[PDB]
Amino acid sequence: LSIELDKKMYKKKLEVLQYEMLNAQQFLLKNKIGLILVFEGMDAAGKGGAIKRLIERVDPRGYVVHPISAPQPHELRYNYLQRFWRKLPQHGQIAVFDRSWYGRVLVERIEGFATKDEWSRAYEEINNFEKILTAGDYIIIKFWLHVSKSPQYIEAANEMFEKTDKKNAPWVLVAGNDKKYARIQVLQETLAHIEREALKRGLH
Ligand SMILES: Nc1ncnc2c1ncn2[C@@H]1O[C@H](COP(=O)(O)OP(=O)(O)O)[C@@H](O)[C@H]1O
Repeated sequence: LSIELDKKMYKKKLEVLQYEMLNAQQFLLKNKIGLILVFEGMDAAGKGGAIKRLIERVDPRGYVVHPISAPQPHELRYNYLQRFWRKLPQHGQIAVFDRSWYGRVLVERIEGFATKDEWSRAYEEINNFEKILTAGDYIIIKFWLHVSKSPQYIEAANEMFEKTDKKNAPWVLVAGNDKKYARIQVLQETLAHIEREALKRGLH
């Protein structure tokens, strides 16, 4: 159930998965392929928990995790994507975004920070940004975490999912009620995408 718990075997599985993640990093580094991981969800959904578990055994030299907050005034002097462009990883490196550019079609939309034209146009803008990256030597995965203006958020999220879920930049939905499930799920999904990419290129 969502009201389920798993244990002890969890701990063993986590370690294995975490080590598999280390191996992934080694691959990414060697083949100079960047990884951008996006975590979006409502507060208390377990984003940060998942992030911690994902990179526990990864070398800190290899990754940077970015907490994303509302744009400050100096950020508003440029286009909305610029902040993210500055925080992009170099090839071989991992960038994790706690919240992200998807803010445009989520919070900004709900709280009226973005005009309707602005947020309506954004899905395609975002898709085009991600494609510029994915066409080259970046991998992107996006994670949404749900725990049982909340209705308005679900509506916004769905449209996000419809318009911006793409093969090269998938949206993965994770049930967060059991934190352990979620942490395992995030690791499993991250690893699989990387393996499929390794297959797409002739690697490992
Ligand atoms: N572009 C953005 N505009 C405003 N807030 C943003 C933006 N990107 C991220 N945020 C974060 O979202 C917070 C607003 O609450 P939010 O998480 O969107 O809703 P909820 O609490 O209902 O899940 C801000 O305090 C900030 O941490």
